[PDB]
Amino acid sequence: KSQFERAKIEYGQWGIDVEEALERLKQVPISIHCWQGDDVGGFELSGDYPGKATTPEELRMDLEKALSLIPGKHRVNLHAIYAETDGKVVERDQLEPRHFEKWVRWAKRHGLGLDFNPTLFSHEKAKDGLTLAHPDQAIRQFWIDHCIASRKIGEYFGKELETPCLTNIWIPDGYKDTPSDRLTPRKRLKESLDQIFAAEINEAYNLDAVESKLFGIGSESYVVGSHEFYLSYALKNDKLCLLDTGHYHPTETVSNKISAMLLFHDKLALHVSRPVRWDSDHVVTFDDELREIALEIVRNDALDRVLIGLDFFDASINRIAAWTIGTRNVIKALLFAMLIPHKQLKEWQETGDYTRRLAVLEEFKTYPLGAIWNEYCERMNVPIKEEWLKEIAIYEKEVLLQR
Amino acid sequence: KSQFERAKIEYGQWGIDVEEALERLKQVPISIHCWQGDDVGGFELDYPGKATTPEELRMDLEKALSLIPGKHRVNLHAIYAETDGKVVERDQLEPRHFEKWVRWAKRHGLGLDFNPTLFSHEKAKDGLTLAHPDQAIRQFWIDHCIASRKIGEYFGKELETPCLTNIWIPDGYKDTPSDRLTPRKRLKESLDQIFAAEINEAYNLDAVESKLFGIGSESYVVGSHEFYLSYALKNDKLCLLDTGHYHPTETVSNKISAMLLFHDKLALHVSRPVRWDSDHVVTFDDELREIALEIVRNDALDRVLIGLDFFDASINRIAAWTIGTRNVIKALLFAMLIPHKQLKEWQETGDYTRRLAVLEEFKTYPLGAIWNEYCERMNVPIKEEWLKEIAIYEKEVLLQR
Ligand SMILES: [Mn+2]
Ligand SMILES: [Mn+2]
Ligand SMILES: [Mn+2]
Ligand SMILES: [Mn+2]
Repeated sequence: KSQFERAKIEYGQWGIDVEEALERLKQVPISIHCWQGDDVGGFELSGDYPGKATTPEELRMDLEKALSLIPGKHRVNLHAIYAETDGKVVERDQLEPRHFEKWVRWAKRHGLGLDFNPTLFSHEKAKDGLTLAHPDQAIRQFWIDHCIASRKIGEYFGKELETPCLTNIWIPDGYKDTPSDRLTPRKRLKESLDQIFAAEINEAYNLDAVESKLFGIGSESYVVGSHEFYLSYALKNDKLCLLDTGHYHPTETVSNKISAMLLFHDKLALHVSRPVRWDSDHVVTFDDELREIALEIVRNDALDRVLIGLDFFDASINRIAAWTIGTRNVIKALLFAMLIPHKQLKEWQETGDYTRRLAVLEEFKTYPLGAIWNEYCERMNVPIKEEWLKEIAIYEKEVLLQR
Repeated sequence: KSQFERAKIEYGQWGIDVEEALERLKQVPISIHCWQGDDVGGFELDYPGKATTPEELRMDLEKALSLIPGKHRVNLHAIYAETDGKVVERDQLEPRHFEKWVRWAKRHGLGLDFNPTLFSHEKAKDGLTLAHPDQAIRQFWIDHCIASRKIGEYFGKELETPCLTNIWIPDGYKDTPSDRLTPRKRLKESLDQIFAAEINEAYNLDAVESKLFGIGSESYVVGSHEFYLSYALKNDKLCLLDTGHYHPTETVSNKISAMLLFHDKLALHVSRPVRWDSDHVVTFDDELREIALEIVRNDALDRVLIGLDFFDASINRIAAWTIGTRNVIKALLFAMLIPHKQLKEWQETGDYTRRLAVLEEFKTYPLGAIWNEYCERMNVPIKEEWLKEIAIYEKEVLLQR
């Protein structure tokens, strides 16, 4: 109120225009993933926290509860196993725009954008833990086909919703133990991708992303689609790199990659999740790396160029909370990065005044961000501070515990 | 030796042709670095008997080469110019300053690889170089790098084997930076300039080398992995992968096959990192073997330009080159003697059991016997006998300095 007004001049002494940051913050959309809501079940025909969603309509209502507690206007990220086959078995190579018709009517209803993923796991045709890179041509051909279907589905979304859909390819391909050939399976991956992307699609409707991973449970020794593979591949073929913050080496940092991608790519894509010693997929927290990512997005004038998304899955807590704690933190960090004096911070590093650059970065860690954040929440009709938690408790009592 | 002959039979049982491997191995050159010899001192205007002159450095190089089987290459740094009387600025370096290097190389059947020197200099005092905010600095280093590209050219013309000019810069910041992008933009502008004039690839090839961090550069490094990997991809240059230069538990091994899909050629420095880019003499370890396997089994023996990059001053410096280069040849050898065909086929077919047993069993196959034969056909001392040469040499020459 005036708690907010005194906070406002503290930033104004630096020439930081907070009113302006709040307009700019209003418009950045976070793509939130639907898989959190039903523990990555999907709707495919053929001891955790209670109350997950188990039907398409339960999942939608849940997405709305979370959105109603998160400020701004955002997007929903779908997986192909979220198809509504209408009680028919439809093979993955056969999924079609009319299978996601309900999702699109619902997105249009709420002003959501929509993003997409082919699903290449939990399937008969993926038991050997190889896929687009399986030695068999009929397996490889099945998954190529499905990725081509998803490309069409994504175009569908962009067509219908008037906003580019990002279709991202992730594969689980690898070997648990030491490989005796690293070159051939990657070669097949290249061929499998050359095919998947054979046909142009208007960039206004769809964009293609590839996401690497360093290792999985069951692919601990070697993953086919690696950081260097997808980097070279994306650059050569004008695709987007999707970076997941849980997908790298120990100590390995995504914030250090962003400025280097920005030099050779018009756009890139982000999945923010929290790794605790593996791609554990913990809920995102307002931590140093999260802020350091935000810093890079803002300093580098990259808000139209970094497509921000969430990737996490905690079933040990309330799932609607996961979504809300996740997104609020990533918004907080953008806000924080928006409230940094980059102009003087940058001149100090140009001039080598490392003393002030250290001093002031340090001192902004206690600048009154809560006060700005709180007001932003109030203007955007969501609960300030820990209040959103009352709303999850009602919803858990009335709705979620009844399932 | 019959001993060899029994070994030969054990490998042949799998279909592996030892004699063919030996003839293959003899063919591969390893780029040996000069800076081991004088502690990266250079000639520009701790264990005793490091070299203090070009002739000493050469004698030492010769002695080392005579304890290593094969016919190899030498890697020079710009600070190793022979400038006769004068002081020459690094932006004024010309081929005439490496004439004596080339005359010696040709005589000895060696190739010469090359590196501009972007460190220990007034103009690199701030720890930025090509990405310095100041034009005059960047400009000066651009010229040095351009001057170096011509010297690589001169080398390759003179030695009828292409020269690898590698660029490595120290640029980064000690503590958390407030702009990670524009220094990288400046490096980009800079290399564009450096590579602007075209040189024939029969004489010279350009490479670029990233690093994660260095002392005084812990927090951020302008020339990062992603940066150079993108750059060499846009402008048809080489990536140089230094095994000492990546995150904890990150292997260069896993990168080789990803990269071969997209570049004709690729360069490596091998050196042992012990918890940082510490540049320890190369050992015959897990990582080395996994690297060797990757080159041999991917057919990249002509596509991967192998070099050394360590600096250990706590032991005999001749010994350093020889242990080091001998393990990288040892490891290539071991990789040629592995039954890839049936191993590839077991993985293709599901039999991961046989894949594991057999990689494992080959860890006891009789490598030594073959290696020993190889050293004798190549007229270098076998096993440890090479210490004696070293010890005679330490006395007669090393210690009268
Ligand atoms: Mn992901
Ligand atoms: Mn993940
Ligand atoms: Mn190196
Ligand atoms: Mn190193």
